[PDB]
Amino acid sequence: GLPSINISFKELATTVKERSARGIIAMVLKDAKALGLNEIHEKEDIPVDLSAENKEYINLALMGNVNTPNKLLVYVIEGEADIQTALDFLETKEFNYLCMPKAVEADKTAIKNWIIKLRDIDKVKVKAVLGKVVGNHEGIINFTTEDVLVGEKKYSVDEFTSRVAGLIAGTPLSQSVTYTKLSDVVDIPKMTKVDAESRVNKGELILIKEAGAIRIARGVNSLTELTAEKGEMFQKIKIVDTLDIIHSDIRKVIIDDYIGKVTNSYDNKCLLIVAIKSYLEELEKSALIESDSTVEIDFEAQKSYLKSKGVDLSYMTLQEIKEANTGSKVFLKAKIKVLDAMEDIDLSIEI
Amino acid sequence: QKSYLKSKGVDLSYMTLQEIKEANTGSKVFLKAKIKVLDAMEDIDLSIEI
Amino acid sequence: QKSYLKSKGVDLSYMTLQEIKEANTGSKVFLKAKIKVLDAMEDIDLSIE
Amino acid sequence: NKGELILIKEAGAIRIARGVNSLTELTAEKGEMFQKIKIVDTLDIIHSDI
Amino acid sequence: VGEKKYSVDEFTSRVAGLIAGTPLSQSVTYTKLSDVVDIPKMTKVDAESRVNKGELILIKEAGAIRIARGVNSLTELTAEKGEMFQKIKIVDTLDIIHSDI
Repeated sequence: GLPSINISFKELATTVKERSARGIIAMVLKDAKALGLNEIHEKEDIPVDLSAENKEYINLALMGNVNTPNKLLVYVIEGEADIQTALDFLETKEFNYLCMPKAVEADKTAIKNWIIKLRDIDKVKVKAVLGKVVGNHEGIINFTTEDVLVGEKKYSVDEFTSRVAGLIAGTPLSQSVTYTKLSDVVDIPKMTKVDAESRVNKGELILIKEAGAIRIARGVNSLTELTAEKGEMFQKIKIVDTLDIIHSDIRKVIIDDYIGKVTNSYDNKCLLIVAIKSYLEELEKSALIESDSTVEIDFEAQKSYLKSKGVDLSYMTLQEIKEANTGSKVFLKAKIKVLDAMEDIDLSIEI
Repeated sequence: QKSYLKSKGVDLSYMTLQEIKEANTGSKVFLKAKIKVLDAMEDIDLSIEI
Repeated sequence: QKSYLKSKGVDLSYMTLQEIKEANTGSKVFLKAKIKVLDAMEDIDLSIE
Repeated sequence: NKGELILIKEAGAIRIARGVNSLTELTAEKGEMFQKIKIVDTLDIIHSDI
Repeated sequence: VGEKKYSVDEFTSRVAGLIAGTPLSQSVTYTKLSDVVDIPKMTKVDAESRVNKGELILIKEAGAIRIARGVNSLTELTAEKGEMFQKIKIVDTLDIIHSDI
């Protein structure tokens, strides 16, 4: 081998571990022209296949309260079998928000059932917005406001649900959608504030005329019934959003790193603990959640595993129990602190 | 070792445990195989809390 | 240097990282450098108050 | 914006518009600073000198 | 060399004299040959192959005819021989030390 000196000449571009994509929009609507998804990523691009109502839907989704939504995906197919192809394409590619302008209540129910099925089995934390659904889940979003007049124009309920979904996709996690003004909307039907609070208690999201402006009453989820241990924070789409983001990021990093390639070890247990601690530190630095507390081994789960193995729990150190081999299984325990948004302010003046 | 002492016919009694262990083994060799086998991480359980 | 050691098979443990630099490189040199070429503007755009 | 070099009539004279490279497609490692011939020139000079 | 055909042994003698004039500090690799005017054209892949063979050949480098390698004629090196033994420069100081001792 002759000695050939060589010098490297390449760029050093800062590398940041990119997390799960958020803010992407899954838009689907039936059309008879150029069947197939449109993947409209460039801003304000309307293919000639899409109709005038489709154009309006794209425009509504494109604008956001704070920022334009990061990615927009629009699907086109004939009106037949909309639910089947929508399910297939959503399983094909992940998303954050979804709305069907022409879904019948049966189609909406099927959408809700599929979404909750994924969120409960596939652990795919995704959200959808629907016009009139009394579903008892939080992933779905219900917006029961009709006769909406936006820009001196009557809009269908699904049109404004799409507009609000695009706005929320444009809403950063720092802000909350409560009390958000709507300049484009010109008028809403008159209704009593008592009924507005009643609908808020129902969890339905409605517009409100506040401070001489049409605004969003609440960011409450469509989840009408909350169990005792559910808590009030679970009623907020903002609070559950960061939980879903954290779940997706943890699942992604686990699939990337901790499956197959690596091996069980109490040392490897500690390394995984350190990695999760660093991730929680990143979340705290994001300031979206306070996250004071830390992670640890699930001691009770390890005890259950040892009992299932038939090993007598007596006559070894508790530290030995913690560091005892878990086989392929892994058990851990953590706890987090979630930060919230400002919605109620009370002060007392003293004379 | 006891099996091979039985094969050689040497008594269990009156001979020390070490003496029985250190007795002649002839051409035969006897070993006890016990180890710890390590497993790869395939599934992880954790419970974050509010 | 670490890659050259692994090619040689000498273990990286139980010596100081400085010894790696002091170690023979087999008639080879391994270096690193930082650069930044000045990039400047053709036409401008500023702000006023 | 096509990566071409052209002449225009500007500032009461005929001058070029940009000093970018003929390379239309600059990769991630090349980028904007590699779009310019002025920078690749000095990189080549330093490489040759070293 | 100098606009003149030379026998292989003539240039081996020239190179031997050059090496005798080469101090131990320097290495004969990549040494320019001003007197040589032209060498037959040949592929760099073949040059590296001959380097692997250990054969020493001229090379046209940086617009100049230069020595490709100072590798020894020893084609086959055992496992414990090592790469340094392939170099005439490295074995030269060992031979000098042996002779002095």
